Amino acid sequence: MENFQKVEKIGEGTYGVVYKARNKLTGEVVALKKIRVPSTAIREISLLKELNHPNIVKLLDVIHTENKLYLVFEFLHQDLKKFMDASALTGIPLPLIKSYLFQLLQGLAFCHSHRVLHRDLKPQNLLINTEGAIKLADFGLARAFGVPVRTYTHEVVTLWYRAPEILLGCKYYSTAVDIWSLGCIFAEMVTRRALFPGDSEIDQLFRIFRTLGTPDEVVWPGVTSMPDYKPSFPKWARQDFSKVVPPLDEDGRSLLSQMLHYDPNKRISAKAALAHPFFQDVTKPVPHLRL
Ligand SMILES: NS(=O)(=O)c1ccc(Nc2cc(N[C@H]3CC[C@H](N)CC3)nc3ncnn23)cc1
Repeated sequence: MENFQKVEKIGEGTYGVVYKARNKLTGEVVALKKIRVPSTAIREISLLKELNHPNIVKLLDVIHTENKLYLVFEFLHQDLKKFMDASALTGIPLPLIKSYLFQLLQGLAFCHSHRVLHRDLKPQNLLINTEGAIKLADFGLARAFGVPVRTYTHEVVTLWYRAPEILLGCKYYSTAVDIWSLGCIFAEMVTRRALFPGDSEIDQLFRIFRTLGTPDEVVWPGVTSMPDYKPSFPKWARQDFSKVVPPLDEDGRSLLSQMLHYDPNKRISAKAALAHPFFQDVTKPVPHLRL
């Protein structure tokens, strides 16, 4: 900690406070995160140091001293949430939406290939620079520490991007949870409105159910026997997708639809999404960032 000088509080996370800081010795500018420790967390966080990729915010160092826990990450200047807000009036241009999606699928394809999931993708852990890069933050941390309802500051954690298998009490998460979340974020970038903004687990389930039809054994084998499934769930009809994310084009709707399949095994993998025709004309535009 004392090897660093706190420049400014650049937010709070689930796991503790996040500071912009500078390495007193090297002068490197970093993101310093103090975590709220057990040996598994240590070995898990250390595995994460190796898991390096241009679309994953780099874990520079893991400091376990004074029996306390700090994570030094590569520093980025903006998240996608703030960028989206800055962009409200005309929205992010589709090329830039496409490039962002393409890059994140690249990061997911990487980590998923090492069996590492995020479990908690949301616009606030997607970080952008002025090179036109976007990066996943806090990758792997959820399996390292443990996902809570309220943050240390009692901030309610968002359910907006949570995959239906989790909401339904599935104990065992596959990589498909991240595709689902990414799909939600994809839709949000296009419409300028969150896809499923639930404010409770049942409200979240039921917003998904309303848009996508109440899942049954036809589309989702084994759904009825899931821990929090209840026959008493209301039965909604799937809506049109042309109604869900206009004015996104055929390719995009085609892609989004596969990222939002109910059955996690039928959900498109990151790997396969990269090969989807939507990405045929992909480019890497530079955003206008006001820092
Ligand atoms: N609000 S903002 O757009 O000006 C902004 C967003 C992010 C950061 N930088 C940042 C912020 C951040 N904090 C987030 C991390 C995810 C967590 N769920 C919420 C805090 N972690 C980071 N890792 C590397 N950079 N970085 C700085 C400004």
